[PDB]
Amino acid sequence: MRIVEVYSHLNGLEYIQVHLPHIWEEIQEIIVSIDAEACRTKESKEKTKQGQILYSPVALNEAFKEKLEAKGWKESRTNYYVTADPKLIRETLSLEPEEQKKVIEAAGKEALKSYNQTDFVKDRVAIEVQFGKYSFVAYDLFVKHMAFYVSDKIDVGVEILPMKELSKEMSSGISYYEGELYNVIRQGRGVPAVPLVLIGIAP
Amino acid sequence: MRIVEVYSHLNGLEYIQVHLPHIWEEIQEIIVSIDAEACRTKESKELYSPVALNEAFKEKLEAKGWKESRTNYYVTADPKLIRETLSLEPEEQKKVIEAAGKEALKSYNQTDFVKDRVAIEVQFGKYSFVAYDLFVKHMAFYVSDKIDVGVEILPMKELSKEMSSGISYYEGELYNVIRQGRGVPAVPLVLIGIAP
DNA sequence: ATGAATCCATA
DNA sequence: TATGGATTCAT
Repeated sequence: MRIVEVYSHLNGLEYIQVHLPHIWEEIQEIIVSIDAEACRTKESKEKTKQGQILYSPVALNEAFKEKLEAKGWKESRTNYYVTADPKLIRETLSLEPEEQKKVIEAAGKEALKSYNQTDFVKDRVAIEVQFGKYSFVAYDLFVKHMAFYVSDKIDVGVEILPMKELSKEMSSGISYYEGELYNVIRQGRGVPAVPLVLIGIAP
Repeated sequence: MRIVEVYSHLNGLEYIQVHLPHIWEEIQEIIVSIDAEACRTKESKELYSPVALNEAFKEKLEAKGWKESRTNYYVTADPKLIRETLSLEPEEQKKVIEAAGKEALKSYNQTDFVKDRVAIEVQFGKYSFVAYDLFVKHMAFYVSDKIDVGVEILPMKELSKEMSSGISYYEGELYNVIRQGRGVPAVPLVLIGIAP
C-alpha cells in the first residue's frame, strides 16, 4: 500500500527518527508490503452499493496483524484504578496500579480497576490500525495512547488510517485520515499531550 | 433518577449558572423526573436498557424544547489550511481550501439535544462513544460557535454494572478527561453521573 | 449476549 | 452525501 499523508503531532515523528529510527523504517516497510488488492473481497449488501466488491476491513486488519507480529510487535496492557474524586485522580494518575488502589481506598473512596490494551507495541511505541467507526479513533487518540503514555509505557503513538480515497471504496460510515486529522487539529496546539504520528494510507 | 456526581470542566457549570440558570434547573428536573424502573429489561449478563433510558430522556428533553442540531465544516489533508479555516463558516472553508488547490471534503457533526447554546449528550453506549462526544462532537459545535458549554449525562458505575456489558461509566470517563491534563478539551463541560 | 462489522434513516 | 447510531453478524 502507499503512504499518502503523514502528520507529526508534537513532533512525534522527529522523536522516533532520532531515538527509534528503525521503527520508522519498519512502519513504512510494513505498509509498503501490504497488498490491498488481496483484501478487496467484501461484497457490499448496502442498497447504495449493492454488489460492489469493496476492501475488507477484516482482511486489511489481518494483513497488518500478520506483518506487525512478524516484526515482533506484541500485545500490551496497562492497568489503573479510577474513582469519582477528581483530586484523588490527579494524585494517583502517575502512580503504579497497586499504589493507586492503596491511596484511593486509604481515603475511604472506592477504587475501580480498569485498563487499556493494544495489539501492537514495540520499543515503547504503540501502533493502532483503524478501518471502522469514527468513535474508535477518538478513543484510540485521547484514551488508549494517552493511557500508555501517562503510565510510562510508550513515548509516541501511531495511528494508521485510510485516506478518503480508500474509505470511499469500503462500507459507508468509516473514519478517514482527513476527517481525523481535522479532529486533532481542532483541539488546538498541544492536544492531546501524547506525541503522535498520524498516517493516511491508500491502495 | 438521581444525580450522584457532577464535574464542572473549565467552570462550565458556573458559566451556565450565571448566563443560563434556567438550563441547569431544567436539566436537574428532567433527570429527577425519569423513572429508571420503567426502563428495565429481561436479559442476562455474563437490568436496565440503554435504548429505554435513551428514549426516556429523549421524550423529556424534546418536550422541553431541546432539538437536534448540525454543524457543517470542510476537512482537508493540509494542516496549515485546517488551522486557517477552523473558525470560518462552511462555504468559506470550502472556498479557501479549494483556492489553495487542495481537495475540500464535506463533513459535519450532529447531536440530538441543543438549546440556548448548550448541547446535551445523553450517553448509555459502548466504551468509545463518550470520548467521541467530548473530544469531537462537543468540540465541533463549540469551535463553530454554536454552543458555549457541553453537557454529558452518564451512568455511575453502580448503574452500568446493572446494564449490558461494555457501557462506559462516570468514574471512568471523568478519569479519561482529567488524564488529559488541566484545560483539555477546550470546550467547557458539565459531566453528570446518574443512578436509578 | 458480546464486540465487531456494516447497513441505512435523516438532515 | 456523510455522519450517528441501528441493525446484523461472527464468536
